Amino acid sequence: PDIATVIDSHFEEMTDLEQEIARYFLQAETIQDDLSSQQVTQKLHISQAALTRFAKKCGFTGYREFIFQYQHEAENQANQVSKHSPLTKRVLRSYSNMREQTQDLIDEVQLERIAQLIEDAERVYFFGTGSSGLVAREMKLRFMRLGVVCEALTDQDGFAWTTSIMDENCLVLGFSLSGSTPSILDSLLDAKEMGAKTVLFSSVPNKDSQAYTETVLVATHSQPSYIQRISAQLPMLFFIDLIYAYFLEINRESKEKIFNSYWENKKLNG
Amino acid sequence: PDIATVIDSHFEEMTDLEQEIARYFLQAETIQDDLSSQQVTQKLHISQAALTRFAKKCGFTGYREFIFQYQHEAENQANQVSKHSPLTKRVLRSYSNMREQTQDLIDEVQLERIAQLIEDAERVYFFGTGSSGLVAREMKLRFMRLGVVCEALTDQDGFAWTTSIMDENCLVLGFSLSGSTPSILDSLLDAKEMGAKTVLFSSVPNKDSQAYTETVLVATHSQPSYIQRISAQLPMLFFIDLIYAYFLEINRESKEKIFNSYWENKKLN
DNA sequence: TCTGAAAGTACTTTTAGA
DNA sequence: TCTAAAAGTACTTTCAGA
Ligand SMILES: [Mg+2]
Ligand SMILES: [Mg+2]
Repeated sequence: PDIATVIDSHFEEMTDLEQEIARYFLQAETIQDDLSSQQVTQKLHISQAALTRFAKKCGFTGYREFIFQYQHEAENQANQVSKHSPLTKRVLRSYSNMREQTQDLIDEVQLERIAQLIEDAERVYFFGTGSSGLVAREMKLRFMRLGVVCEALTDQDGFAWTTSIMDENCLVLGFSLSGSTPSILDSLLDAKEMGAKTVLFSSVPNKDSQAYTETVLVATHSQPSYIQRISAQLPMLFFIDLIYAYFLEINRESKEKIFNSYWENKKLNG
Repeated sequence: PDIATVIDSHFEEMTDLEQEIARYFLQAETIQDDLSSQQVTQKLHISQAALTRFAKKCGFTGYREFIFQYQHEAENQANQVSKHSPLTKRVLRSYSNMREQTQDLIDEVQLERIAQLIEDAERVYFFGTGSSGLVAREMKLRFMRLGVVCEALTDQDGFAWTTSIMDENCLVLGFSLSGSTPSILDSLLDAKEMGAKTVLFSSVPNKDSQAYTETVLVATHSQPSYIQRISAQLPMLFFIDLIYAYFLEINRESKEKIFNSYWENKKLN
């Protein structure tokens, strides 16, 4: 929490003097002042105990700890190259809000189970379109390095052909940020009718979306207008890296040897 | 710099007594002890002045600021939901850690100029390989919907062909997370010899090879071991979204008309 | 209850010795 | 130079008074 908001939240519970002491600290210039208790007491014409009491009601041990957070945020605000604009802050907000929204939707028992489904499957398949298609290509690169036999598909023709060759040892991961993409939903259903296990990634909850073996609910974008939203890959990439971390710990010793052999052949071929 | 390196960077010039104090605070478990001066004084058999002298040696006013800097970082370290597993915790930090670093690496006036560079450019190209290739394709999708004439390329055979058809009104953006990819660096130079403006995205700083119009510094992965690092697209994804935001407000109404036209005609009519 | 004033204290400064 | 101990202080705690 920004200290400007921390004083704001701890406002209506403060005494009249401290409510005025806050008003000085909410001022923008205040950071450039001498902020020692001796100076602040003379400038605001108060006692040093008043500063301690004001900091205590803000949730601090005393004025020394309060002024440290106040100065620490400013030094962290001044450690940047440029001072950021509302546009710069809005884009960073969408990343952090998605991180916190994803964090609220984390289903640990589901994620390991899906990671287990990848391990047990002989062949793993990735269906996506647009940005979701690029997400599918990312997981294909990441997991093939660990020894998973996998392929990625990105068009309707690719989905239909791959489904026709699936069996009970196949697994398909479907990506649909909107949750209503026609090619993703049908082909995943077509995969199920061939015995393949199916997992769907979406940001919308759907009652009939219980058809697939697993259904991972991902975060929704912070911006309301579509044109202003951040990268559409991010809602799934959070869960991509989670399932990857869980999947890596299953037979970690053997999987690392597969990774290092993959990395050796690539790096040494200069 | 975290509290770990400031003690690491501030070590060799410390006296023998304080160097023991350094390792005491550098050990992971010491966070849980009573970090008051007296308790630490009793544990280490030192003087309370020694703690103040040690803390000033780290660049602080005294022991009070050191502990608060020490304990606040742990408060920053464990303000997440304390229910998840260590696996879930590590991934969520690496996502945040990249965002913490990215915000500090932002050069707003540089990103604005790049956003202007794409608008003024008649043709824009995105070069990348592997994960960097996927980022290039992602950026191609976002800007094409706004009316930018662009193509994305992911192999060196594509890079060489494109460089032949480029001129002074072309602009190419190369993505190389390592900063030492031969195809990205060489083809970027071939673009400049054709008169086009060049922008390079890299996590390693390089003003030595300031041959490109702009060089954008992206965040580095929090995990030290390669196998455990999160998606490699994240350092690029932060800056492409920022550049997209600045570009969007340039002739916003006309950009929005094209964007709605894109979804109208390229979505089952 | 609430404020400043006085007494108290976790550290901070000064000091003397090795 | 370096340290602990002594001396000092920037707040912190205690507490009369309105
Ligand atoms: Mg003495
Ligand atoms: Mg004085």
